Amino acid sequence: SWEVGCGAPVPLVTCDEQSPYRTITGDCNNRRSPALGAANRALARWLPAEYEDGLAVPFGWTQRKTRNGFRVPLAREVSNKIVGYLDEEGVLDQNRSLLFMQWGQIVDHDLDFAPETELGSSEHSKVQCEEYCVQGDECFPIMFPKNDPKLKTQGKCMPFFRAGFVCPTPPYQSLARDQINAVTSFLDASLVYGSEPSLASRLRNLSSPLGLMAVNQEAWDHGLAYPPFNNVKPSPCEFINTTAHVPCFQAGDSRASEQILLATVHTLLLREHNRLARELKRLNPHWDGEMLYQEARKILGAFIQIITFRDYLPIVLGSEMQKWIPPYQGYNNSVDPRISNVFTFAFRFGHMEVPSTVSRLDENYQPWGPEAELPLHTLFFNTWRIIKDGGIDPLVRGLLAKNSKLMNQNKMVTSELRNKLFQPTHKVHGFDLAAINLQRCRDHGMPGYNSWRGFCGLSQPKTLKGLQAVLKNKVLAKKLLDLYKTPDNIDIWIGGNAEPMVERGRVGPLLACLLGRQFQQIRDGDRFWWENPGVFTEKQRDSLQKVSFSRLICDNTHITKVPLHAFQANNYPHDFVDCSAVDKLDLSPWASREN
Ligand code: HEM
Ligand SMILES: *[C@@H]1O[C@H](CO)[C@@H](O[C@@H]2O[C@H](CO)[C@@H](O[C@@H]3O[C@H](CO)[C@@H](O)[C@H](O)[C@@H]3O)[C@H](O)[C@H]2NC(C)=O)[C@H](O)[C@H]1NC(C)=O
Ligand SMILES: *[C@@H]1O[C@H](CO)[C@@H](O[C@@H]2O[C@H](CO)[C@@H](O[C@H]3O[C@H](CO)[C@@H](O)[C@H](O)[C@@H]3O)[C@H](O)[C@H]2NC(C)=O)[C@H](O)[C@H]1NC(C)=O
Ligand SMILES: *[C@@H]1O[C@H](CO)[C@@H](O[C@@H]2O[C@H](CO)[C@@H](O[C@H]3O[C@H](CO)[C@@H](O)[C@H](O)[C@@H]3O)[C@H](O)[C@H]2NC(C)=O)[C@H](O)[C@H]1NC(C)=O
Ligand SMILES: *[C@@H]1O[C@H](CO)[C@@H](O[C@@H]2O[C@H](CO)[C@@H](O)[C@H](O)[C@H]2NC(C)=O)[C@H](O)[C@H]1NC(C)=O
Ligand SMILES: [Ca+2]
Repeated sequence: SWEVGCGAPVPLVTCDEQSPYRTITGDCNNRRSPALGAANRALARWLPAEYEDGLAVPFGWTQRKTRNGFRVPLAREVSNKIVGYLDEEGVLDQNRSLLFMQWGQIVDHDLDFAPETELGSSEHSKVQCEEYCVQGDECFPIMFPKNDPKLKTQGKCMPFFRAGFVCPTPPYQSLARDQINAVTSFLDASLVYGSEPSLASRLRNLSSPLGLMAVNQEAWDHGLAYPPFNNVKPSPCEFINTTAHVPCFQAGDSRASEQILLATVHTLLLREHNRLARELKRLNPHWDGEMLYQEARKILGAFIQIITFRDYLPIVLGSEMQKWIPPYQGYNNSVDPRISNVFTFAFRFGHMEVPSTVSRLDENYQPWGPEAELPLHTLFFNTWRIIKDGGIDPLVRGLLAKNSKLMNQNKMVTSELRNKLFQPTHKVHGFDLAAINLQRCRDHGMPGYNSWRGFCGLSQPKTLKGLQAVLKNKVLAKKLLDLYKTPDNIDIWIGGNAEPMVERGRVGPLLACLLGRQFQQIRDGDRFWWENPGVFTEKQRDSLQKVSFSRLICDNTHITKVPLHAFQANNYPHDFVDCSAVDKLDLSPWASREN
């Protein structure tokens, strides 16, 4: 191979070798090999990178060059022809709450993040992309095909920059380009506590010995907290409503303010940390703040794991769950916990569950106001609707009462995500998330749909007749191939999401596999998975078995009517009950006595 020890990590980090707490950066989880699963490292590769120069140039970069004898189809075209649909009627999920879509993006944000490239503190190359669509170094533009309404309106392309890579950041030239995972790989509530030591500190209230997370000093939501503002200008959140002046929130994960519902659950989490930290200083008055913070951060992680694996995953993989995530058997130090590259494209299945509108219900779960239901696009980096229009209570009820959008072969990604996405750097509400995933698949060097089919031991459709067989849909299989010319070339994201859904789950054969084994590895290769003997005392686990997101809401809001099973479609009021019916997380077990 090229080099066993490359990498520009958060230098200098030695293992406390017996401390009952995870490191903020993920180091020292695995004793034998320390950086396994730590942040700011190359995503893991399950199959060899497929680049045009076999080395780092994306398929679709030069245009005399082909992929298996054919030209790859323009990202935006695959979008226009396959992804979009017009009639939003009937795409809702009869059995999944918006929360279902919402949790997915939290976990995800906890497990991976491949940043973009800058190396420009005061650039014009940033501009050559934006204004000229000049494909060159770190700029890999998304051109618009013939007859795209976006030409008459936006220009010739949608600016797009390549993800960040390893050994350096500047040009570079050796072993197949690998992308960076800026966040730790373990399900450990990092979107909340940060991945860099530097940032993890700034988020804490080190002004008092209480292990509390720093909160907003400028605004309150009925006496309850909000995250603090990211007082860095220029801010996206500000730009969307000049008059309002309300900046983005600041959490352990930078994508925290991308959309209104996501900030909401970020708040509920920040809120739960401090509540835990307080319940613990009432119980263990002698604890210093560091033990508070840590102890709390430990419960929280346990929280995100139990919810994710007990309640979320089973309705995602369905009949395919046990085939991939068999019951726990203990820590396996020989398992690579690292998040793979393809995983970051397989978990995107979620983009197809985002409905076109966000609602705010009042206390009777009735429409809240004259502008209760809003277009999803007016909510990207919209923080001012939280702070200045109800707080998070109205939105938390939308999550529990409203449904998620169901993945459909003829209605894939809502046009609010595929025609009007707002990207923090740019100004217009005209990006296409469908095209973006597709250029990114290519940016990361993903091998085609068939290699993955194979990788997972599934039939490798080579023909129209075969593809048809796999998708149970003659028309999609035909549009697919008229564009790709061969099933070997279909991009993992679109090919993956096009399959029908396995039984009782929400994703098909190939994604069940991909998602299936990643989660199996991060659970089996985490020295701190809550069930692994040693991490939590027997008694402590017995209360942790009782957490529920519904409780998370009850203890951290003023919603008082909640469903018992928040991930499935519940109606109001038949399915809602009083918070008192919801079991609480008893922390007595954390009580520590001196003598
Ligand atoms: C309205 C809701 C959502 C919006 C507006 C949104 C937006 C975005 C955007 C703009 C990107 C950057 C893509 C790129 O540059 O390559 C992204 C990436 C991603 N999204 Fe979505 N997303 C949403 C929901 C979800 C959901 C529900 C899931 C999963 C269940 C999900 C999973 C992912 C993953 C895994 C990435 C790449 C993360 C990384 O490796 O950096 N997203 N999203
Ligand atoms: C930018 O953000 C500001 C929020 O700071 C938005 O201003 C708000 O606009 C509405 C009018 O459409 C004001 O509400 C009105 O008064 C009461 C509600 O308080 C209601 O009974 C009326 O029917 C009407 O809704 C609201 O008070 C006002 N906020 C202030 C003080 O400026 C503005 O609409 C946003 N504009 C953009 C650029 O999207
Ligand atoms: C809407 O989604 C609900 C969430 O999955 C689902 O509830 C599920 O109900 C079935 C009832 O059979 C449970 O499945 C298990 O049922 C028994 C256990 O008593 C077993 O013998 C079966 O083999 C099976 O494993 C699920 O546990 C339960 N889901 C959860 C996690 O609460 C509803 O059935 C769905 N409603 C519709 C409209 O189909
Ligand atoms: C860091 O932690 C500090 C202590 O936990 C916290 O100080 C306390 O902040 C709360 C809310 O800002 C204040 O509580 C209430 O004070 C009066 C009560 O008479 C109310 O009228 C106010 O509206 C407010 O809600 C406390 O006064 C304050 N306590 C102390 C010790 O001064 C800081 O706010 C925290 N800072 C950060 C960045 O999180
Ligand atoms: C830990 O998990 C690993 C990987 O899944 C298991 O290793 C297997 O070990 C057998 C020999 O005992 C080898 O033939 C394979 O290379 C491994 N299987 C695979 C597919 O990786 C191991 O069984 C687990 N360790 C323990 C003690 O539970
Ligand atoms: Ca993590």
